[PDB]
Amino acid sequence: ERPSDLVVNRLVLFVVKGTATSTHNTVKPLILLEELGVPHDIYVVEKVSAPWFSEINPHKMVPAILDRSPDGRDTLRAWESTSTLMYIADAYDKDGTFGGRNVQERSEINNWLTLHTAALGPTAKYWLYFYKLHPEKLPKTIEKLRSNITVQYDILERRLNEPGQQYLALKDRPTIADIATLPFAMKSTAELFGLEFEKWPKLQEWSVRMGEREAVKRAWQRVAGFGHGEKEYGMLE
Amino acid sequence: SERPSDLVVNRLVLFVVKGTATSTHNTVKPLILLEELGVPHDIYVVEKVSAPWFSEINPHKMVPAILDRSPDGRDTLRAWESTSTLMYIADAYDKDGTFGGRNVQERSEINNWLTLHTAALGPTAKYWLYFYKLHPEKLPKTIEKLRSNITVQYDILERRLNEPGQQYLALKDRPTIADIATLPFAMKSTAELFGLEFEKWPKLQEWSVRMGEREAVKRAWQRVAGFGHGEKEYGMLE
Repeated sequence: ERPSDLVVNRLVLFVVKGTATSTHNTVKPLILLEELGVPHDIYVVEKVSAPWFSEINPHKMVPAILDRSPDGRDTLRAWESTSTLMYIADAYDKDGTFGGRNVQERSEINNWLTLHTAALGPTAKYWLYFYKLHPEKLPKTIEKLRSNITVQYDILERRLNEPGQQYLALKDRPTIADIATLPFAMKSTAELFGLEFEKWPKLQEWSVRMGEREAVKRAWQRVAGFGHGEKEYGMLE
Repeated sequence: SERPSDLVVNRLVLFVVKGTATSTHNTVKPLILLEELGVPHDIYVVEKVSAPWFSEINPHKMVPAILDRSPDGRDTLRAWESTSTLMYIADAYDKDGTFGGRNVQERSEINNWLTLHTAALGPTAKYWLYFYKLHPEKLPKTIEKLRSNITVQYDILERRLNEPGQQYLALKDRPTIADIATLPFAMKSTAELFGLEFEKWPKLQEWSVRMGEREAVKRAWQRVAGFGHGEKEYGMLE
């Protein structure tokens, strides 16, 4: 049984209370919602271990989405941060502004998106797990994962040194590939990993360019604030 | 970084390496989809993924990778990361959405189960194999934690395949790119490599056998084993 306040009248984005450590994945769908002006609700989950929540996301993490299907016959769900980006682009990005408008654009968007999904994302997750969460400190494992993060920064730096390559996938504009990558490739995150972000100058310039976008600024403000307003948990007003 | 003499793109080219038990579990994924759809393609056996010419195709320096003609045939495009190669082949060659999804509802579930593989079991299995075989020092505590994380992913797949009428991971009715992406890391032979008893996940095991019985899947496993062991060892196969 769902909490009485969980109703799906529009896209519902599931988050947790905003902290330094709780927002690097939930901000991704929120950036795209803000870029496209998608109507949406925010649901602050007190416990991702709650049985009702595992019915939405069997991986028991945020972000997750519930939404009405286009014809209204079904409740759709999206989970895994990359999947939430794919879902929002499919349902709401009519012109392929962030998803890609042709096979050529989508080929590069999916390359750079999937590189984040399979390489930097899981490597960063494992680094954080062994650094902070694992009951025993395994420094040789932590060092290897940190090394692998620098290799991923090297790949992104190479790409952003290519002539006219202002964004990761497309030369001309940011895509879901850039949105997926940004939270794991910005100065604050590099510093958490014990790295000097200045050692990847084109990647740092790209992170600042992304950070100056009004939708990205709004997304970071909102994700920090969730659960700290008039309502702590549940459907926000 | 000059391309080898024998690298031409007249149709889809799939980049692979010499076939072994542990070199084919990602390259087999696009090959299954190419076999399912009957997409004309060439096979290119890469001797060294560290070669500069190859990093101009895939900056991550791994197989699988694809070069193909653009839809209008005036340009060449690339796909790399096994999940990206599946998304590309579905975009360019699955116009009916038989494997990619026919509508927003179907694609929502396909992308959930495909991304779960891309983010969780895929990278966890890659790190398991890295620390087990490739890392110069054995780190058994790390290897054990990664093995434990594989069982947690098997538990999620098992839960899904116990849902009423849920014969495949994404859709009830037919296999999709989510099923193709998952299969090589969720079959008895791979479970045994990980030191797991695959019988502990009965609906997952039954699903792996149902996928394995498909003619396209049999053809893909058959071919991927043989690449680099024929009359031509490296380069464009005939």
